[PDB]
Amino acid sequence: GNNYSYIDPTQLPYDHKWEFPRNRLSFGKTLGAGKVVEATAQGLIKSDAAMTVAVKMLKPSAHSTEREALMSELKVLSYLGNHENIVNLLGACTHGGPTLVITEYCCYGDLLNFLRRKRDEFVPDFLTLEHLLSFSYQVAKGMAFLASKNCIHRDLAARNILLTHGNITKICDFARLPVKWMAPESIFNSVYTFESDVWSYGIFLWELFSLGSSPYPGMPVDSKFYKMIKEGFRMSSPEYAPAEMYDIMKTCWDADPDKRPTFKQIVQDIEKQISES
Ligand SMILES: Cn1cc(-c2ccc(CNc3cc(-c4cnc5cc(OCCCN6CCCC6)ccn45)ncn3)cc2)cn1
Ligand SMILES: [Cl-]
Repeated sequence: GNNYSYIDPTQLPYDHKWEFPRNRLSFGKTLGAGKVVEATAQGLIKSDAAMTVAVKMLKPSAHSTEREALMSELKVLSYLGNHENIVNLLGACTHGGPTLVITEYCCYGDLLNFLRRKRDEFVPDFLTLEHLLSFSYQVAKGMAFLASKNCIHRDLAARNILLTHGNITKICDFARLPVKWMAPESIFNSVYTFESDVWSYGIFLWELFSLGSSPYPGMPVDSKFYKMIKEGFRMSSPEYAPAEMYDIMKTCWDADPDKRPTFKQIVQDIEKQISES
């Protein structure tokens, strides 16, 4: 009770093993916007070698609470540790300021823009169906890893999944809310859990197997949208979605969060699909 408590990663001190000289960073083009830029890190991993990285930083007009928020994200990434399917922390510039968060660089960018570019050149260097099951499998693995560290993402979507060399997908994270990806309990009661992440993973699967279509097409976010979602309206199967994968989406979209599968259940379900190829 009083003697045993969860260890809040945002309350732990910043570990200076991540500290990197900011004069060894040369910023390039902006990757996204709290902007993220491409940069060359001189001597980051090897002393005599430059390395392309991504650097997250706040807008110059960010105030006191925004500055501490970026530090908390840094501490969470440090507490999570390295994993194959997340955009891994590589270093930070914290002395003096402004805080710079150095992470892995993924040359292909976000998965949503990637799928829309490969939309034509798709057949079940060509995007295929084996890639789509691999992508769905790797994202569930990363989310299972997050769930194992008592961390929920709260903005899982194709736009927050990056692609790098070797077709490795990595989970990342770039008030206004992503309504069409949110579980009903998040929209109506503002609660976020492991299960609401699973709901968003189901929406991600629909983006993936439709080659990047916007979810709920032709439906604006309005009174009719909320009414239909609450009454049980769900999207139908995407054009390129296997039957066993659509069965997963339906379970992720269960109105009862306790009936939704866990990411640990999802990974081994997709494992049996890949195995029986
Ligand atoms: C599990 N979990 C992870 C976090 C997490 C991790 C990391 C962070 C900060 N780091 C980043 C990094 C990048 C990034 C890396 N590589 C690219 C490459 C890009 O595109 C270039 C390709 C050009 N286009 C392609 C063709 C046309 C032009 C774009 C962005 N990125 N994006 C955002 N934040 C924050 C949170 C939180 N929970
Ligand atoms: Cl907890």
